Amino acid sequence: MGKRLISQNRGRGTPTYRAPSHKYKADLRHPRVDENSSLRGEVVGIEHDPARSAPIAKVAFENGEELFLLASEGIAVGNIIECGDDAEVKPGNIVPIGNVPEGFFICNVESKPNDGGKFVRSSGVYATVVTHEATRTAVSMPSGNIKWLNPKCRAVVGIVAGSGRVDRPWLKAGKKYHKMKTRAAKYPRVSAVAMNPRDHPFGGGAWKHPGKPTTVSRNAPPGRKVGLIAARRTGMKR
RNA sequence: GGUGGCAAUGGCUAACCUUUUAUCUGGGCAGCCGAAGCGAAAGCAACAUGUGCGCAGCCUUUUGGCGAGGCACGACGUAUACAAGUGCGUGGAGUCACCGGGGUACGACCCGAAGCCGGGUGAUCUAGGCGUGGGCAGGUUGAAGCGUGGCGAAAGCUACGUGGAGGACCGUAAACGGUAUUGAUCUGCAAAUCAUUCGUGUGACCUGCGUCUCGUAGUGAAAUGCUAAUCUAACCCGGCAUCCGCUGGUUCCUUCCGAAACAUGUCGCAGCAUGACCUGACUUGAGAUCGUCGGUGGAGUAGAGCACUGAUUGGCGAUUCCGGGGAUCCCUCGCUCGCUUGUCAAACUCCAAACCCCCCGUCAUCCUAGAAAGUCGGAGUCCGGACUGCUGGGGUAAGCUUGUAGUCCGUAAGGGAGACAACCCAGCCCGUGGUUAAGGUCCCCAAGUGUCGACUAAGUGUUAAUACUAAAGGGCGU
RNA sequence: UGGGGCCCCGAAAAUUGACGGGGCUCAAGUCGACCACCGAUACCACGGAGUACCGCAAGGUAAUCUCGUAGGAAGGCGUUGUGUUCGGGUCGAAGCAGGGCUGUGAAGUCCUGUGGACCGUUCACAAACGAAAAUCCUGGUAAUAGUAGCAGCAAAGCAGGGUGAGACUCCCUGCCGCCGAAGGGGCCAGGUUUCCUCGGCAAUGUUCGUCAGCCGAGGGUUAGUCGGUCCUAAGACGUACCGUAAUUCGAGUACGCCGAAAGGGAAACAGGUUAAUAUUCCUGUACCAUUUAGCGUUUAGUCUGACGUCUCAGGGCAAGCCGAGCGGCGUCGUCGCGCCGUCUAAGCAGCGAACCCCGUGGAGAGCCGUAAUGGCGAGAAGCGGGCGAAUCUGUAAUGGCACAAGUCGGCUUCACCCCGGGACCCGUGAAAAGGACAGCUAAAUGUCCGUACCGAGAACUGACACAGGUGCCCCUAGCUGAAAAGGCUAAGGCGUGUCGGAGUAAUUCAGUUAAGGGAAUUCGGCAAAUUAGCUCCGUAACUUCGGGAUAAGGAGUGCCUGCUGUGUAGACAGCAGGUCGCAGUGACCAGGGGGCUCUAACUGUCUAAUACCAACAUAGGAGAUUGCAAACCCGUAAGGGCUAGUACAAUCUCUGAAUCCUGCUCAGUGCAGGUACCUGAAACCCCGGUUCAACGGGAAGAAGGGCCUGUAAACAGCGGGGGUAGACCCUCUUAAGGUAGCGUAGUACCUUGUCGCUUAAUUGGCGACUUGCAUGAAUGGAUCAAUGAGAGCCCUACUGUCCCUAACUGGAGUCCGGUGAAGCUUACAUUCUAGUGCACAGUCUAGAGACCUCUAGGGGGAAGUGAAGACCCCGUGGAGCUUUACUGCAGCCUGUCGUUGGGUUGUGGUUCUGGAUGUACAGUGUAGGUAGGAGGCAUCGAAGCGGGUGCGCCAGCAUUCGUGGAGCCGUCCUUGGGACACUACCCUUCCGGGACUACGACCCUAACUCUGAGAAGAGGACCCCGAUAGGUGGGCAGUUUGCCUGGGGCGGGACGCCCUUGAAAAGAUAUCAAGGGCGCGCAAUGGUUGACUCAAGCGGGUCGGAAACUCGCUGAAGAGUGCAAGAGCAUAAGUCAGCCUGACGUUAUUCAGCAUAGCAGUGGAUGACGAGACGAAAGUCGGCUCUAGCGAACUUUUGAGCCUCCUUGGUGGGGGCCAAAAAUGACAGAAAAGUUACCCCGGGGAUAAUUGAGUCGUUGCCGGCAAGAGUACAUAUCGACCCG
Ligand SMILES: [Mg+2]
Ligand SMILES: [Mg+2]
Ligand SMILES: [Mg+2]
Ligand SMILES: [Mg+2]
Ligand SMILES: [Mg+2]
Ligand SMILES: [Mg+2]
Ligand SMILES: [Mg+2]
Ligand SMILES: [Mg+2]
Ligand SMILES: [Mg+2]
Ligand SMILES: [Mg+2]
Ligand SMILES: [Mg+2]
Ligand SMILES: [Mg+2]
Ligand SMILES: [Mg+2]
Ligand SMILES: [Mg+2]
Ligand SMILES: [Mg+2]
Ligand SMILES: [Mg+2]
Ligand SMILES: [Mg+2]
Ligand SMILES: [Mg+2]
Ligand SMILES: [Mg+2]
Ligand SMILES: [Mg+2]
Ligand SMILES: [Mg+2]
Ligand SMILES: [Mg+2]
Ligand SMILES: [Mg+2]
Ligand SMILES: [Mg+2]
Ligand SMILES: [Mg+2]
Ligand SMILES: [Mg+2]
Repeated sequence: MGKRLISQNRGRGTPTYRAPSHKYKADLRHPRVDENSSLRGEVVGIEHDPARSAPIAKVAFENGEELFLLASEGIAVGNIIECGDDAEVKPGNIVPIGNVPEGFFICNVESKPNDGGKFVRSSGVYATVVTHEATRTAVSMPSGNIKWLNPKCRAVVGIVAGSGRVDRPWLKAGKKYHKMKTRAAKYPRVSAVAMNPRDHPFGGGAWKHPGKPTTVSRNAPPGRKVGLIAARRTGMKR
């Protein structure tokens, strides 16, 4: 048995591949609201979240419990939020996507109703509402695809803050090193062709070349799906 | 196999009971072998002596007769399914022990690896992640930003001051590392240290304590590195007394006999099986041939020769061709056919030995104190080598390689060769006397400064064979 | 002139030397003869032992008996014990040491010395039964040897006086020394009594020892305030729930509980006391909690605990320094200086700098500030008040001091405390207990554990009193100086980094200096030297504009006298004059510099113990998957990682900064999509079969495959030649045929390629050309500033690297005292030369030398020692790794069955009605299936017609809605495809097809799934799950990968069969020996009878040409006989004709394969039984004249007939006997690919590199004959061919 790969080591969950959970501030989710309820609340502070490298907002609600929230751009300390079914459309509120007009930008969209939000969450991303049929609504995801969501889904209006995070090049191994200390990723990563034939399917030889084609089928067993997994095309555009 | 009990009306009991302490006495007929074989099976089912040769033994006129066991026939059972031939079987000897040998399975005469698998131990070292603390003498450069001021018509250009950035610079024997001396030491201070010279030294930094990740698994800025002096799969115990055709060892005396290093088969070539060769016992009972001479037969090697098959040298006469030279093919004329000259043959032979082989007769040797033949037990051996012949085959040759006949070393003393595995004499129980073999006789060294007739003038030579000893050519040297 | 004997020339090898040596000349040589003697265990004689065979024994015979390894056989000796017979011993058993006798021997017995209690023997039987060897095991003990070591990084001791049996080593004083930012002080972990006193010195201490961390006896650790205890971090553990065949096993969830002697934290200081304990005991002065009692009260929600890296201002203070007075000590040749001291805790009371808050204030064509950033009508400056620090002042103030002084000022201040500002982050830099806000007074309580000493060049760890490591973890005075560097000294600790004396060789470790030359040394400037601080001047090519840069290259520097400037000060900067030395950073410390190339962008990482690099990483570039109940992965499952995440994300790959760029190919392999068509398992369905099944076919058809399309920043590829100033038309184009670039390269074999610069001279360095064995574009191309313990070459300075060595210094060595090992060893040994020998001898053979012992010295030899070779081969030995090797297993994709329900309809029969619907040659009738080949119905209901009523031929049986008011049977059969009549329609059919079923699609919710505490929401009979069938599948596992071989490999097959030679005149006989062939063909190319003679020549005939057919002659074979070679054949074994199929079924021996002499199957020669062909008959025929053309067991199939399946009989289906076919060519018969330089083990000189030995083809050097050239002349000179 030539040694397992890095992906299977991540599978086991050894301490080298586990996220340092105790650093993260808090989990981000929408307020839990019963049927036919509408709770409000005004921002108390704007705070930095080390799990995403973007700001988050602290909001104190009328019942008493405060929650961190995914901060859309423009959110300022003092503004009140009106999450609920009867909310109007403004930058900051949380409203169903069924009664959001076409052309408006949204973020922190849910998959099924009352999930808290799963799509459109990294820095500066956003999605759009395209069409409103009776049973579904099509939103263009930041990847570039059309998704058909339930009309009774919740999403904050605006775009996620922190836009432009990747216009600043690293230009050092040290800065990227410092980012990786608060993530589960491993840094730095050895290249496969420089290993031994025990360690990887590509290792070995008197000179460093893959030897076999890099594209691998989708049916390859675990421990072999390394390279271009089931690629449809390769190369740049000529 | 040696020795015993019982014996076709066969031999022996097993577990167990009687045990009265393991003994022992008497029971125990279940069962096993023998008594009928043949055939896949269904099935079928034989001589309780018909003939001859004849050993031992007995009788006898010492020649013959009877003649158990032995051998050779004849007859019969069954299978081959049609027949005919043949196979196996048939005229009653087995069974149970004790003392031995051998085969097979088990640790299997004793020791000798790397490995494979099961369950457990380890992150005090080291590798990486996380928690919480500590550390980095002293200097250098001078980014952005800010103030004042010059050149300008706007845009703009520019000097000085302040400021203190950077995986920046220099540098401690603080700390971490480990270039070169290929220095010191190399049974050391040390199972990796020391001296000088060196690299980083505000960061992808060094580090204390705590905590987590581990064996087909972990960790790795990736060398197959590290995981407790162990890592191309750790360590402890168990399977395990693993296994090997491969290496080492295997303990007292004498006596009789005494090999093979070869053929065939083999995933066979460092192994094994069967045969040849050695040894022990038994059965049978009269011939055998290691040798000589004569004869009936087999030769196709040496030598020799051209009569066949292939080559081969000139002269002569013609092929009026099949042919090359320069319009009557003007005419030259090689290949070819005959007579004569000069050479050949391992796959040529009109011829043809000496050795050698089968058989008959004779002599000679062995033999009833057991020829030839047969049956059973135990093996070793299948790495060989050398000398004299075969102009042996191959090769330039070889103390080369591969054959063959004889004899040797292996396993062979003693005598002689300077020493000499296998060259000459000799095949050897112990002691004494005697004469010889090989070889020698100036001294070393036992016995000849021996005899007869010549040669050599070079210290040539003073060297049976021999893996140890020089050639062609020349000499008015003798 | 020829033929002979001996000798001479031809004739050269390496340590000195081989007739065996001395020597030998009418011989001590050679040739031909001869005589005498010596000389074995041979041969003769005598005596003796054993053996073989015979004999009843006595004994007899042996010229025809006496060697021996592997090995076979026979008889005996010994050790311990059992059964049995007979004994010995305190008047001395066993055992041990040495002797006498017996036996061929194993061995027995006796004697003497020792010893002090047990030991034998006859006949038999047993075994934990006999040792010289195993790099054997355990114990004891040699030589080496009184030897190495007791030096290298810290060279330390001397005098006087004691103690004591004994003094270099133990104690006191004086001098002389070592560390002094560690060798001093404080303490973690660790140790565990090492701590103190007394008494000892056998061992321990690298020597001695009266000493001791050693040995013996005794003694020593005191806490409300110092720690633990308490809180929580990473992260563990327990109980429950669930999983697992099961647990002591497994993730998650709930509830608990632990985890820091360096994180948070309620509270104590000074002095004294002991031999060893002290914020712990004692004196004094304090402080903090919990409970009880009394006297009152919340604000109860906030603050604090509570937080990163860098940088800076302000304040304070321990340490430090200076001046004056006072008290001691030192020096005193002269002077009057130098050092020590001049002290004082917590607690309590008081004060408060910055920031911040409040009341006034009214500032702009601008004012107020900071080291700096800055502030301002959203209210500056200024003026008031409030909250608010370290530290400071008083008291505590009487304790300690030689009760000796004990008084004052000043400067500075880190590395410590307080307070505030700024910058940076694709880094954001802990939590909880506790505390504050309502407490005051009084008494009582404050349990438990640790406390000695070390904390390291002697108390820990590495086996040690170990030059390593843990701990340099935290602290440290004066001068020089930037400094905690280096040097010199305090306090403190030591003369123990535990051997001394003596002073004299070589050699050795580490240093100092060196004339003249200056890399000439060497693979290579390795090693060593040069330079070196600070100030000023000056500074190149190139460049990513940041740099290069301390570039390069120059000048100054001491001491004394007097000053100036900045500053609150500490201090810093500058000047003028004088002056000394060879030298002024005077010692310590402290860069040599420059130029041209290759390579990697840079800082970083790496084989702990031979590799610090060009390798790895990196920022930058590109590609791929995935919309989250996702992609990727772990688990048997329960459940999880990524993930407190969401496409500016995670995961998976290639390339490797910047700059200029990145061409052509989709044939191969891989990947993705399409699946028109072909192939494609099981279940269900249909047919046949089976009294039921097994079983055989058909239909249908999932995934996958074929086929098609796309894809190269997917793995990869980018070719020949010959025409043409090496072009370009053609090619060879099995997809295309190298674009920019670079080019003798880190790639170029030829090769030291050609030319230029660099040297007197260059297999070099650089530049240019370049036909590139075998360059080339993210298998990245080219170039590149800065960086480099990277790799080459050149210049300058410098030097003992060198010419060529010399003197000196310290440590060893040499000599003396003490202590005190280890490793090679069969034995002997004073050697040298040659030979011989397993061909590399101190021991053998022949010579030559050598009196013995000891010391020093370097290493010639002992194929010196260390070690079961790492190189090569072998083993039906291993391991890891790779793949389109052989066989499998996980993972994934898909069909079917279960979980699994209710409807919408399209499917098909299943199943059910209205008519026998049934009807062509029609019909009066509709074949009321078929059919008793026909006899009952009918105004008591039967007809012709309608759109037409079952239906069909708009006919007509039924009586239906009628319509006329007869269709009757048919023996008028519409004389029939079927000819027809009611109680029969049992059945072409009709087919609401309702009905259970299986398919394709759609809908619903109640199962089920996800989310939520739950209401509920979202999906939904799908998915997950259990089982089964097919695919893909080096992800993983178990194995195989042969042998021969002038080593293995490569080549080949001498790996099965047949012929000739080798092969030596019977038979046998090897090599990778020579010549070769076969793995077939034929219904005639076979059998038999009959008739004939073939090849080649000569003579004749018409173009029938020297190429045809025919006639005559010669013709033993010169032809033919299927195929190699050899053999055979003439009234034939050849050619042709006639008739035929013996190219037959069954069966026994013998021969060779495989001499002699075992071994399949299988073939070839004789026969036997049964049938034939040809021929008058004899006879011939078991294929093709003879010798090649082929394969076991097991398994399947086929042929004839039988035997058989478990209590009996039958059916279907199996099993068996005999023969034929299907193949194992590695051919006496495995289902079978590579690599290892990361390798491991067991053996081999049974087998290779090269040291040796043998040979000499080749190589080096000569000779013989002389052909010829040399103007004539072979030989002044050169020398052919051939020969040695
Ligand atoms: Mg692999
Ligand atoms: Mg028959
Ligand atoms: Mg400046
Ligand atoms: Mg440095
Ligand atoms: Mg074991
Ligand atoms: Mg001859
Ligand atoms: Mg053998
Ligand atoms: Mg001989
Ligand atoms: Mg012999
Ligand atoms: Mg001899
Ligand atoms: Mg023997
Ligand atoms: Mg012994
Ligand atoms: Mg000092
Ligand atoms: Mg001592
Ligand atoms: Mg605790
Ligand atoms: Mg000394
Ligand atoms: Mg680098
Ligand atoms: Mg790389
Ligand atoms: Mg390309
Ligand atoms: Mg050079
Ligand atoms: Mg073998
Ligand atoms: Mg494998
Ligand atoms: Mg196995
Ligand atoms: Mg071989
Ligand atoms: Mg490697
Ligand atoms: Mg080995």
